[PDB]
Amino acid sequence: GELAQSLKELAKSLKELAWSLKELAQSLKG
Amino acid sequence: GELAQSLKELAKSLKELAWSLKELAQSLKG
Amino acid sequence: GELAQSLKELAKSLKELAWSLKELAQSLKG
Amino acid sequence: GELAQSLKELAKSLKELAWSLKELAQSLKG
Amino acid sequence: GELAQSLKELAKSLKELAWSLKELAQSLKG
Amino acid sequence: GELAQSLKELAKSLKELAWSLKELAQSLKG
Repeated sequence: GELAQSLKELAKSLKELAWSLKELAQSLKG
Repeated sequence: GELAQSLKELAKSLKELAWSLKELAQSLKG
Repeated sequence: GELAQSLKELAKSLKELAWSLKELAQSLKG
Repeated sequence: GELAQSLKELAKSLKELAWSLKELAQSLKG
Repeated sequence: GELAQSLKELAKSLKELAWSLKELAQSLKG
Repeated sequence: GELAQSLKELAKSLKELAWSLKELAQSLKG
Protein backbone atom coordinates (compact mmCIF):
# COMPACT_ATOMS: atom_id res chain seq x y z
CA GLY A 1 0.00 0.00 0.00
CA GLU A 2 3.13 2.25 0.04
CA LEU A 3 3.75 1.34 -3.63
CA ALA A 4 0.08 2.32 -4.10
CA GLN A 5 0.37 5.75 -2.47
CA SER A 6 3.39 6.45 -4.79
CA LEU A 7 1.50 5.42 -7.90
CA LYS A 8 -1.48 7.54 -6.80
CA GLU A 9 1.02 10.33 -6.52
CA LEU A 10 2.50 9.76 -9.91
CA ALA A 11 -1.02 9.62 -11.48
CA LYS A 12 -1.76 13.05 -9.86
CA SER A 13 1.41 14.46 -11.27
CA LEU A 14 0.89 13.17 -14.71
CA LYS A 15 -2.55 14.68 -14.67
CA GLU A 16 -1.14 18.05 -13.89
CA LEU A 17 1.51 17.56 -16.55
CA ALA A 18 -1.26 16.79 -19.14
CA TRP A 19 -2.98 20.04 -18.01
CA SER A 20 0.09 22.04 -18.53
CA LEU A 21 0.90 20.72 -21.85
CA LYS A 22 -2.65 21.53 -22.85
CA GLU A 23 -2.15 25.12 -21.80
CA LEU A 24 1.22 25.16 -23.54
CA ALA A 25 -0.48 23.84 -26.70
CA GLN A 26 -3.13 26.46 -26.52
CA SER A 27 -0.58 29.26 -26.28
CA LEU A 28 1.51 27.85 -29.17
CA LYS A 29 -1.40 27.80 -31.62
CA GLY A 30 -1.42 31.50 -30.53
CA GLY B 1 -7.55 -3.12 -3.32
CA GLU B 2 -5.33 -0.07 -3.03
CA LEU B 3 -2.95 -1.03 -5.73
CA ALA B 4 -5.60 -1.80 -8.35
CA GLN B 5 -7.18 1.44 -7.60
CA SER B 6 -3.76 3.33 -7.90
CA LEU B 7 -3.23 1.67 -11.27
CA LYS B 8 -6.65 2.70 -12.56
CA GLU B 9 -5.84 6.22 -11.54
CA LEU B 10 -2.43 5.98 -13.32
CA ALA B 11 -4.00 4.63 -16.49
CA LYS B 12 -6.51 7.47 -16.58
CA SER B 13 -3.77 10.07 -16.16
CA LEU B 14 -1.78 8.52 -18.90
CA LYS B 15 -4.65 8.73 -21.44
CA GLU B 16 -5.05 12.33 -20.46
CA LEU B 17 -1.29 12.91 -21.08
CA ALA B 18 -1.43 11.16 -24.43
CA TRP B 19 -4.22 13.35 -25.49
CA SER B 20 -2.51 16.51 -24.49
CA LEU B 21 0.67 15.41 -26.35
CA LYS B 22 -1.44 15.02 -29.50
CA GLU B 23 -2.81 18.42 -28.93
CA LEU B 24 0.79 19.75 -28.39
CA ALA B 25 2.00 18.03 -31.56
CA GLN B 26 -0.95 19.51 -33.48
CA SER B 27 -0.25 23.00 -32.21
CA LEU B 28 3.34 22.76 -33.43
CA LYS B 29 2.31 21.49 -37.10
CA GLY B 30 -0.47 24.23 -36.73
CA GLY C 1 -10.50 -9.35 -10.69
CA GLU C 2 -9.89 -5.63 -9.96
CA LEU C 3 -6.11 -6.05 -10.35
CA ALA C 4 -5.58 -7.75 -13.71
CA GLN C 5 -8.21 -5.39 -15.15
CA SER C 6 -6.08 -2.43 -13.82
CA LEU C 7 -3.15 -3.84 -15.66
CA LYS C 8 -4.95 -4.34 -18.98
CA GLU C 9 -6.11 -0.64 -18.73
CA LEU C 10 -2.47 0.53 -17.97
CA ALA C 11 -1.22 -1.42 -20.83
CA LYS C 12 -3.61 0.33 -23.27
CA SER C 13 -2.82 3.83 -21.82
CA LEU C 14 0.92 3.03 -22.43
CA LYS C 15 0.33 2.41 -26.01
CA GLU C 16 -1.68 5.56 -26.47
CA LEU C 17 1.25 7.45 -24.83
CA ALA C 18 3.63 5.75 -27.13
CA TRP C 19 1.66 6.74 -30.19
CA SER C 20 1.23 10.28 -29.06
CA LEU C 21 5.07 10.50 -28.44
CA LYS C 22 5.55 9.29 -31.98
CA GLU C 23 3.34 12.05 -33.28
CA LEU C 24 5.03 14.69 -31.12
CA ALA C 25 8.48 13.38 -32.34
CA GLN C 26 7.33 13.78 -35.91
CA SER C 27 5.84 17.17 -35.51
CA LEU C 28 9.19 18.25 -33.98
CA LYS C 29 10.95 17.12 -37.25
CA GLY C 30 10.71 19.99 -39.95
CA GLY D 1 16.62 -3.94 0.86
CA GLU D 2 16.43 -3.28 -2.92
CA LEU D 3 12.68 -2.57 -2.73
CA ALA D 4 12.24 0.05 -0.01
CA GLN D 5 15.27 1.85 -1.46
CA SER D 6 13.44 1.90 -4.88
CA LEU D 7 10.53 3.51 -3.19
CA LYS D 8 12.54 6.20 -1.38
CA GLU D 9 14.14 7.08 -4.82
CA LEU D 10 10.62 7.23 -6.50
CA ALA D 11 9.39 9.40 -3.79
CA LYS D 12 12.20 11.95 -4.35
CA SER D 13 11.74 11.90 -8.19
CA LEU D 14 8.01 12.68 -7.56
CA LYS D 15 8.83 15.73 -5.66
CA GLU D 16 11.27 16.96 -8.26
CA LEU D 17 8.47 16.46 -10.87
CA ALA D 18 6.11 18.33 -8.68
CA TRP D 19 8.45 21.26 -8.34
CA SER D 20 9.23 21.36 -12.00
CA LEU D 21 5.41 21.36 -12.77
CA LYS D 22 5.10 24.30 -10.45
CA GLU D 23 7.76 26.17 -12.36
CA LEU D 24 6.24 25.27 -15.73
CA ALA D 25 2.77 26.41 -14.39
CA GLN D 26 4.28 29.72 -13.39
CA SER D 27 6.15 30.30 -16.56
CA LEU D 28 2.85 29.69 -18.41
CA LYS D 29 1.25 32.57 -16.36
CA GLY D 30 2.11 36.04 -18.06
CA GLY E 1 6.50 -9.36 -12.57
CA GLU E 2 3.70 -8.23 -14.95
CA LEU E 3 3.30 -5.04 -12.88
CA ALA E 4 7.09 -4.74 -13.29
CA GLN E 5 7.10 -5.06 -17.09
CA SER E 6 4.42 -2.27 -17.19
CA LEU E 7 6.44 0.04 -14.97
CA LYS E 8 9.55 -0.65 -17.06
CA GLU E 9 7.42 0.36 -19.98
CA LEU E 10 6.19 3.51 -18.39
CA ALA E 11 9.79 4.47 -17.39
CA LYS E 12 10.82 4.03 -21.09
CA SER E 13 8.00 6.24 -22.19
CA LEU E 14 8.65 8.94 -19.73
CA LYS E 15 12.24 8.96 -20.84
CA GLU E 16 11.22 9.56 -24.38
CA LEU E 17 8.77 12.22 -23.22
CA ALA E 18 11.64 14.01 -21.34
CA TRP E 19 13.66 13.85 -24.61
CA SER E 20 10.93 15.41 -26.57
CA LEU E 21 10.26 18.15 -24.24
CA LYS E 22 13.96 18.90 -24.32
CA GLU E 23 13.84 19.21 -28.08
CA LEU E 24 10.68 21.27 -27.81
CA ALA E 25 12.46 23.55 -25.32
CA GLN E 26 15.40 23.93 -27.57
CA SER E 27 13.23 25.00 -30.50
CA LEU E 28 11.24 27.47 -28.36
CA LYS E 29 14.33 29.36 -27.18
CA GLY E 30 14.73 29.61 -31.01
CA GLY F 1 13.85 -8.31 -7.81
CA GLU F 2 12.02 -7.25 -10.95
CA LEU F 3 9.80 -4.76 -9.32
CA ALA F 4 12.55 -2.92 -7.45
CA GLN F 5 14.46 -2.72 -10.58
CA SER F 6 11.35 -1.35 -12.54
CA LEU F 7 10.92 1.28 -9.85
CA LYS F 8 14.55 2.39 -10.06
CA GLU F 9 14.11 2.74 -13.77
CA LEU F 10 10.87 4.77 -13.22
CA ALA F 11 12.53 7.05 -10.70
CA LYS F 12 15.39 7.78 -13.10
CA SER F 13 12.98 8.63 -15.91
CA LEU F 14 11.07 10.90 -13.68
CA LYS F 15 14.15 12.98 -12.72
CA GLU F 16 14.93 13.24 -16.38
CA LEU F 17 11.35 14.50 -17.04
CA ALA F 18 11.56 17.00 -14.22
CA TRP F 19 14.69 18.37 -15.64
CA SER F 20 13.32 18.74 -19.08
CA LEU F 21 10.21 20.51 -17.69
CA LYS F 22 12.53 23.04 -16.02
CA GLU F 23 14.26 23.48 -19.27
CA LEU F 24 10.83 23.90 -21.02
CA ALA F 25 9.70 26.43 -18.41
CA GLN F 26 12.98 28.34 -18.85
CA SER F 27 12.63 28.43 -22.61
CA LEU F 28 9.16 29.95 -22.28
CA LYS F 29 10.34 32.80 -19.71
CA GLY F 30 13.41 33.03 -22.14
